[PDB]
Amino acid sequence: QRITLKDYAMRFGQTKTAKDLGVYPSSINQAIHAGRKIFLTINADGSVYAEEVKPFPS
Amino acid sequence: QRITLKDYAMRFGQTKTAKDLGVYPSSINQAIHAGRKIFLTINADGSVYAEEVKPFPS
Repeated sequence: QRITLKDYAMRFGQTKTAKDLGVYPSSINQAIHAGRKIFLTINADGSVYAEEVKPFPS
Repeated sequence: QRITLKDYAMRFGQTKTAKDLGVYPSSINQAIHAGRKIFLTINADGSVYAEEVKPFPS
């Protein structure tokens, strides 16, 4: 099902995570450290859909 | 049995790996990137024994 950003990066590595999410490695690293609740869905076509769940208001 | 340095760091994290090996995180990171063949034995008392296998001469 959905995979946490942290678990994904551990499994697939920082480079692949960054490229799959369209961001720089620093963005991945910072979001993991921040403890943001980010969940990744691996799509059949190899694309990866990342979303964040956070309290409102920010 | 023995665990690779890379797998250990993935499992236990960079901080714990560094402190268990008595080095700075940068030393762990550099050795993983270098692809050095480093193997860790988890001892019963919680100490961790790391050794490197490398061609001779260096």
